This record gives sequence, structure tokens and C-alpha cells, in this order.
Amino acid sequence: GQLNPESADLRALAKHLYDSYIKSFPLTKAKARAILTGKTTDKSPFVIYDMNSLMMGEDKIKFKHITPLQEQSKEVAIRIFQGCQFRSVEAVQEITEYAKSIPGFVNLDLNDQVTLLKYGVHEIIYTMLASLMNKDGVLISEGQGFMTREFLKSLRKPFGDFMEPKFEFAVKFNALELDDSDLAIFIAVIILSGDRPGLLNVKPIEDIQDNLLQALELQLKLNHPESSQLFAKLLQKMTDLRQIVTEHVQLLQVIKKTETDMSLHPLLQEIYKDLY
Ligand SMILES: CN(CCOc1ccc(C[C@H](Nc2ccccc2C(=O)c2ccccc2)C(=O)O)cc1)c1ccccn1
Ligand code: NA
Ligand code: NA
Ligand code: NA
Repeated sequence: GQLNPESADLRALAKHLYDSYIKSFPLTKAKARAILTGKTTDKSPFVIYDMNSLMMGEDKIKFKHITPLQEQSKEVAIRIFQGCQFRSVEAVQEITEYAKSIPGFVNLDLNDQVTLLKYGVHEIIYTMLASLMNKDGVLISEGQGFMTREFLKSLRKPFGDFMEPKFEFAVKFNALELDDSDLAIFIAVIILSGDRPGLLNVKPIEDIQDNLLQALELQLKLNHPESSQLFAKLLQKMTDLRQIVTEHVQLLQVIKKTETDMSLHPLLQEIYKDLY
């Protein structure tokens, strides 16, 4: 390893992605970790750990008009469902904005840009969800609230099955101890996946991702001394991300069967429309 024009170009690419990452995502992992570990921040999230604390902290969740005469277990799960829906729609906007700053991305054919984002957003959502998670729960509303793992698991069937796979993923993923500069390149690697179904021009996508993989490999070398095979371990996580997406779609399908009075936002519809 030597510091030559090629390595300096990979370091500049990493910095450009970090900067775009910082301006596209308001709550970074560094900020979330400070909150979660009790460092001094401008945030003190209200903790939601049961139904009583959920109602007393209704402001943190964005939900529609409460349907009266509903069993309270059902009304609570609908509030959480609509709250995650709002955040997901918001998260997709942040991701598509960040993708534009990936060098070469907007120059790809627009059909392939849509395809890459269609298949990548949820993998990235779950990657960055881990940044806001510890073994106790997840930060919500940009750090204004904290919803516990066990409360999310206690929701009425089948709502209590949605978050658990993300927490299982997150505790293992967070043991890699990646930071925002690592994550900015990693999510770009996810977006530039040449194996998405229906891509027109695969070679330019693979060429960009090859450049991103070089940058990510160098980033982990410089940022994680004595961390053995972190590059390979991180790339293997992408397989876990895809299983989570698949498992999640099948959970959404049982609600489309089980419950009316709970349609999905048209954007999430547009994304899941013919997903695999
Ligand atoms: C847990 N959480 C943080 C955000 O977590 C996300 C968890 C998942 C997602 C992906 C997103 N998921 C949903 C989309 C629509 C409706 C429900 C969900 C749920 O996933 C869900 C379903 C049932 C019960 C609980 C959740 C997607 O498919 O697009 C995006 C964000 C909350 C919770 C309440 C309010 C806001 N923040
Ligand atoms: Na799998
Ligand atoms: Na898989
Ligand atoms: Na669907």
C-alpha cells in the first residue's frame, strides 16, 4: 500500500460521498450513538415502552384519525403502522437525493436509475435503521422518541413480527462498528448493484461499483486497524439485507389479506409493484 494518485482519488471519492451523506440524512449514526450512550446532545427522546407511554407520547408518531370502537390492541398497531409508513416515505426521498451525488449515477439511463433505486431503497433503509438501534430499541422522529424492542414485539399478531428481524440484523451489524464515513460508501455500493432485475446497461453500473468497492476497501483499511476481513464481512451483510426485504414483503402481504382500513402509501406501492 502506497499513497499515490490512485489512492488519493479513492480518498477524494470517499469524502465526496461522506459530504453528500451528511447533507442528505439529518440524523447521522454519530449523532444517534451520542444520544443512545447518554452523551450530551440537543435531544432527549421520549421513551415509548408500553401502550400507556405510547398514548402519552402520541406527538412523536404521525398517524391519521383514530378509528373509534376499535379494540385498543388494534388501534395501537395501526398508529405504529402509519408512523412507520410516513418515515419510510420520508426515508426514500433522502436516499434518492443522496444517489444523485454518486459520481456517474445521473449519467446512467433513467430506466436503470429507477431500477437501481427501486431495489436499493429498502436495503439502505434497513442498513441505516441499525444506526438508530441498540438492543433496547430504536430512535424515532429524528431522535425525538425511542421505541423499545419488546414493545414493538408485543403488538397484536402479526404486527409484532415486523421489527424483530431488523433488530436481530442490527445487533450483529452494529458489532462491525462502522461509522458514517464507512456507511456513505457502503450504501453507494448497494445502490450500484449490477444484478438487479431488468437493467439495460449493466457494464457502466458495474464499472462505477468497481470504483466504489476500491474506495470502500481502502476506507475500511484506514479506518479499522486490526479488524480482520471486515470488507468481506460487510459484503456478506448485503445478502442478509435482501432476505430482510423478502421477509418484510411477505409480512406486508398478510396484512393486505388480513386487514382492510390500512392501505399503503402510493410511493411504497410504486416500489413494491413488481418487486421480484
Ligand atoms: C420503528 N420505527 C422506525 C422506522 O422503522 C422503519 C421500519 C421499516 C421501514 C420499511 C417500511 N415499513 C413499513 C411500511 C409501511 C407500514 C409499516 C411498515 C413497517 O415496517 C411496520 C409494520 C408493522 C409494524 C411496525 C412497522 C416499508 O415497507 O417501506 C421503515 C422504517 C418507527 C415506529 C413508529 C414510528 C416511526 N418509526
Ligand atoms: Na438469505
Ligand atoms: Na438472501
Ligand atoms: Na406489496
